[PDB]
Amino acid sequence: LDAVRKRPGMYIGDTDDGTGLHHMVFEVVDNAIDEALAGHCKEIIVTIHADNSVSVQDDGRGIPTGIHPEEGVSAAEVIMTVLVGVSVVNALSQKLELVIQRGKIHRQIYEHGVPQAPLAVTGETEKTGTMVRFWPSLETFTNVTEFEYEILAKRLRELSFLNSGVSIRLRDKRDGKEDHFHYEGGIKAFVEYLNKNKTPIHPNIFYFSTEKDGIGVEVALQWNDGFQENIYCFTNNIPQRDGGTHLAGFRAAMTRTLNAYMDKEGYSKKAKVSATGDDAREGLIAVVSVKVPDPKFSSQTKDKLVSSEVKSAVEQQMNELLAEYLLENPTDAKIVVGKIIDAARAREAARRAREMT
Ligand SMILES: O=C(O)CNC(=O)c1ccc(NC(=O)c2cc(Br)c(Br)[nH]2)cc1
Repeated sequence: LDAVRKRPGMYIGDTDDGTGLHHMVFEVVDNAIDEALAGHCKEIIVTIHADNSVSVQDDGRGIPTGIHPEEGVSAAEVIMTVLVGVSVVNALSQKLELVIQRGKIHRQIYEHGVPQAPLAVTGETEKTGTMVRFWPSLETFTNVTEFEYEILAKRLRELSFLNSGVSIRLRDKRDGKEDHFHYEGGIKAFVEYLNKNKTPIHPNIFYFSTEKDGIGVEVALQWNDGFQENIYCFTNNIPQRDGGTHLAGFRAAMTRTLNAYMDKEGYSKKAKVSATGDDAREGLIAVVSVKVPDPKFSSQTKDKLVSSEVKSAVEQQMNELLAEYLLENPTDAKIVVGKIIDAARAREAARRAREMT
C-alpha cells in the first residue's frame, strides 16, 4: 500500500491527464461486474456526487464479513488492504466509505488505505449488496481532479454491451444528468448501436460465441453503405486501441473466407477482378472480444495484444463460422459480395489509369 502511494502511475494509470482518476471508478465497477458474471448482481448504480466523490452500489451478495484467522480482520478488510484490485483504489483515496448489506448493515471508513476502526455492524437490513464511495487523494491526482460524465458514460455503456445482461445506471448529482445502460443483445447490440446513425446494407448481423483451446472468441459484424473500417477489439473486456493478434486473425480469416466464397460461387471470374483485404474492410463495423487466461500485451497500457496463440484461435473460428454464415444467409452474402466487387473494380480501374498514360 505504501508502494502503491509511492508509484501511483504504475498501478492505476497516468495521474495527470485524467486516465488514472477515472480508472479508480472502473476498478470498483469491475468488482461489481464480476459479481454479475457470478449471477448475483442484477444492477449497478454509479453516482458522481457534488463533493467530487464517486460511489458504486451493487445488489449482489455483499463482501464477506467473516473474519480472517491469520490476519485477525474482516475478509472485506483483506480485499480492501491487500494486493489491479480494490486496495489500489483504497490506497489512492483520501477517504473511502464501505457499506456491506449481507441480514445486517456493516460499515467501515478508510483514510489513505488505513482503517479508522474495524468493520462494525451499524444496523439491520433485509436487502443485500455492497456500496463503495471514495474521495480521490489530491496528493496523488493532479491537473484533472474532477470526474467527467462522458468518460464514465462511454465505458459503462460498452461494459453493458460486453457483459450480456447487466444493468448499469449512471447519476450526476452536480447537474441531474442520468443514464441507464442494459443491452441484453450484448456485442450484437454493440454493432447495432455502432450502425444506428449509419445505413446497414443487409439485415442479418453475423455473430458467434465459442471456446477452443482455452480461448473465448466472440465476434459480431455488419457492413454499412459507407467506406470506413471500424473494428473494436477487446481482451478480457479491456480495449486494444492499436489492435494486435486478435485483429490480425480476424482480418486473415475474413479475406480468406470472402475470397473463397467469391471464387467458388463464380463472382471473381465474371467480374474479372481479384479482391483484396482492403476491399472487404470498406463499410465494415465489427467487435472482436476475446477471453484469454494469461494475456500478453506490448506494454502496461494494453493498447496492443501480442499473444500469438490468439491469432490462430480467432482465425480458425472466424473461417469456419463466417463460411457457415455466408451459405446460410445467401441474400446477405449477395449484397456484401456485390459491394466488395465494386470496390475491387474501382481500385483496379484506378491503378490501371495511373500506368495507362
Ligand atoms: O469468500 C467467499 O467464499 C465467497 N465470496 C463471494 O462470493 C464474494 C461476493 C461479493 C464480493 N464483492 C463484490 O461483489 C463487490 C466488491 C466491490 Br468493490 C463491489 Br461495489 N462489489 C466478493 C466476494
